[PDB]
Order: sequence, then C-alpha cells, then structure tokens
Amino acid sequence: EVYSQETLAKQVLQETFGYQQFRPGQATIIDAVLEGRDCLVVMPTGGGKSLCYQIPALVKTGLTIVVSPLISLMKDQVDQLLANGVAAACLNSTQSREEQQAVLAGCRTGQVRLLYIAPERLMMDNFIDTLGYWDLAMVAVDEAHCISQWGHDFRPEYAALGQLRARFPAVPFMALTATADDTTRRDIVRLLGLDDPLIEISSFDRPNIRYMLMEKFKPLDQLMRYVQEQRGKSGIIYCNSRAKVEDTAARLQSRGISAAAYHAGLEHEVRASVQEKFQRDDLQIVVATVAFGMGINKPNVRFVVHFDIPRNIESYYQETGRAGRDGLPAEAMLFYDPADMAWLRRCLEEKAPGPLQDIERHKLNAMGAFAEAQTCRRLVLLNYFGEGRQAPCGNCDICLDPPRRYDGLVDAQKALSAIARVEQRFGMGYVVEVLRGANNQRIRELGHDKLKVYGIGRDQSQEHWVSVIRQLIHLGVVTQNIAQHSALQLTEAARPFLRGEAPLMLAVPRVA
DNA sequence: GGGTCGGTGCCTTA
Ligand SMILES: [Zn+2]
Repeated sequence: EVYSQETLAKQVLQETFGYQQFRPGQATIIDAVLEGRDCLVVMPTGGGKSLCYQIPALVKTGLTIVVSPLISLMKDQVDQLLANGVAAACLNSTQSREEQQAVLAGCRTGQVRLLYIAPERLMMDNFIDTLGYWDLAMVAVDEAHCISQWGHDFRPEYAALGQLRARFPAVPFMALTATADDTTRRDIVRLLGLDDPLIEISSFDRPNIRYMLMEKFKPLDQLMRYVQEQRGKSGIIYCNSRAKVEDTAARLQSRGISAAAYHAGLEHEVRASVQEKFQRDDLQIVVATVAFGMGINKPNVRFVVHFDIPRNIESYYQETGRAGRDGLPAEAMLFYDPADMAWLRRCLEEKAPGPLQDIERHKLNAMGAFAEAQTCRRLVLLNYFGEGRQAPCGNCDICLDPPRRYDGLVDAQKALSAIARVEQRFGMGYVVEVLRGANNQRIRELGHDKLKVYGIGRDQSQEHWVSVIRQLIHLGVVTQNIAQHSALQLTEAARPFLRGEAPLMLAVPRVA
C-alpha cells in the first residue's frame, strides 16, 4: 500500500510547502510513520527535520501533538506553519485563559491539526484526561535529546512522556533531534517507550566548518586577538558562568566591538532584543551561556568560540553546529585549559554516585580526549557519533598544523627537578617563577635562590614551560593536588625521568 | 596573569 501513502505525502510537500521532491531518507521516515511505526530521527545535516513530522501530521486524519522545549520555538514553528496556511496552534503560560480555551476548543473540534506544547503542561494528570476525548493522530517530540539531557534533573517531565506513550499505544510516536550519540539514542527509546522504532541517522559531517583548538595561556589576550582578527563577521562566544559572559562582553565593548552578553539572568525581553539584533545583523558578537542555544535561526554565523570547554561532545557539536549554516567557511575555536576539565570533574563528583554519574563522567572524559587528541579532530567527532571514517579531513587544526614533537628529557628534568625543590608545596604559578629565576621576595624570604634550579630555564619563554608541566600532569608524572592550594606534587612515575633512563617526547604548544 | 567558575525552562487557577 506504501505507494499510496507516499503520493498523498508528495502532494502535501508540493501544495502546502512548495517543494518539488523528497530528499533521500525523507520518504522512508514519512512512509514508516504513516503506516503506524514509531521513529527516532537523528538529522544533524539535512535541514528537513520539521517536514518529517509535519507532513505525516497533515496526511493523517486527527490531531498531532508536538512536544517542544521552548516557548519561542513553539511560536516560531507555529508562525511558519500558519504562513503556509496550516492550522497550527500552541499552548503556553503567556496566553490568556480565553486564548487557551479557544485553542482547546479547536483541538476538540479538529480545526487544529498540530498543537505545540511543553511537557510540563501536557503531563498534567487532568490535561491527559481531556486528551482521550480528542482524535489524536500522532505525537512528535522535537529536540528529543532534551528527554535525556534534561529528563534526569533539570526538567523531569521530559522523562514522563513515556506515560503518555503507554496511555495511547495505537498512536505512533516520533522523536526527532539534531545531535545524539548512541547513549542518548537508547535513552530516548527507553524513556519515551518507542516500540521497535525505525532509527534513521544522517551524516554528522559539516565540511565547511573548521574545527580549531588553541591552548589557553593568556586567555583574555588570546580571545581579544582572535576576535580582532575576525574583522567584524558574526560570531558567538560561549562561557560557563553568567559572571564571565558579562565581564568579557564589557571588555570587548571597551574596544568598540559590537558585543552583548546573553544569559538566563537577564529579563526575557532583553533576551529577545539581543537575539533579534544579532539575527538581523545589527549585533556582531553574542557572549553567552548555554542559554543561547535552540531556535537561533541565523545562516551566517562565521565563528563559534568556546572560551570554556563544554561538558560533553554532544553539547560542543550542537553549539559549534550553529556556525556556517549557509554552507560557507566557518570556524570553531576552543580555548583549552586542562584546569577547566578538572573543574568540570569536581562538579561531577559533587553529585550522587551511580549509573547517571558514570555516564556523565564518560561523556566528560571523551570531551577531554577530543581536546587532547593528536589526530584529526573531525575523525574523533564522526567516530564518537558512530559514523566510521579513517581519512583525515584536511580542514581541522591537527590536519592543517600537524603536531611536532621534541626531546623533552632535558626540559622535563629541569622542571621535574625544580618541583621537588619546594617539597611539594608550590602551585604552578610559583614553580614556573623559579625555573626562570625571576627576582621576587619569596624566592629569598623562603630562601629559594640557593638552589641551582633558580635561573636555570630562563632560556625559553613562559608559555613553553607551563606547557611542559601541563604535559607532565597529563602523563601522570605530576599531579595538581587542589586539596592543598593547587600545589604540584610528584607521583611515582616521576623517578626514571630525573635519572635520564626513560626517553621522553613532548609536543610544542598550540599558538597562533 | 587574573573565574575566586555553573548552567540550561516549563509551570503557578488552594
Ligand atoms: Zn582534520
């Protein structure tokens, strides 16, 4: 029968949307849902995510409920559908009671064909009761990765949508998202109760995006230099904390660079104005927390900067994926400091042990492995998402500037010697002063001139040496014990490196 | 030389 349903779908594709043909995989997804099967759609490339549920919604007789994470997303999606003559509506707190009653009346009557709604509203026990007295044709959960990303802590009603799926077993369910690795895919199936879903995964390759990493040495200065080299094209700078995004914004506005902070601490209409100025290109740069995310419709973001490393590869992929949507060259730049990773691990140890923390820890660890990789950045991303590839890309920082290594036994002995010289007590900021024998008070107030480690490594610049110590921490030769003021202690692997018995190769740092 | 670093959003009708 399959041919009959697709022709009805093809007609909707042409009549209400004006498009000519289905693109590869669109037909197979729409076919599946039109014959009653559940579906999980992971579409990082393709741009036809919304059509995958909106077209079967218009072919099926009955109501389609679209679960949506953001009020602004609901409104934008409803607006586009009404512009196409489709009877779409949404429900949210910003409406009046009279407005909501009219939406619900249209739902009972069937005037409304697609209803956009947040999980917190839909999962109310009495609301689900009134659903039974409608003609429900399909449920589609947009940005379904929220089920897993938020359903366990931030917004628990995202994990309750399975209760809805169990209440209406004969109504097909769709989960659709742009970013999801294997763990997230199975979690969506599990928490949503999809019954043997068709799983369709498109490619994660964005050839026009250039993945770049720079080691954080003087962060603000490097961030200043990178932006001033962008010569006024649009971009986003992500940081962790609201305080940081507010500070950095003011520093760039101190130069005359068009830049504005964005975070959830700002009143909402401020958020709408910054998002709108940015999108109409009257604002060059947005400094932002993760709050600046879903629903940003801007085709010409030319750079996305991560001033702080994200928590997992999915977040990094989704965030860098906002760049170069027009297909023209764009750049992703990550300012990496291993200290930011250890800060992220603390935040994780701060939470309850168990399987959820085990996964968050592995996701974090994989992100740190992406940052530390001495191989094509694109090969790490693609394979992490299960898309097998071995050919390096030629458009990452590893491919364009291959790593170069030098014998570090000399420099690492000079460093490993000077860190034992303090008896495990100084931090990295202290220890690197003695290796370049700069003149200051505690190198005499404690008496740290009468060591031959003082003034031994002025030969090379400051970035070179703290890079060495970071490399030794990564190899397990030095620890950073933050339980005693970030002092560098020495481990048991340190021994053969001071003796010169073990060979050692170190990479030069990432610098522009 | 400076994060002393968390951060994401629905929904309120006793
Ligand atoms: Zn590459």
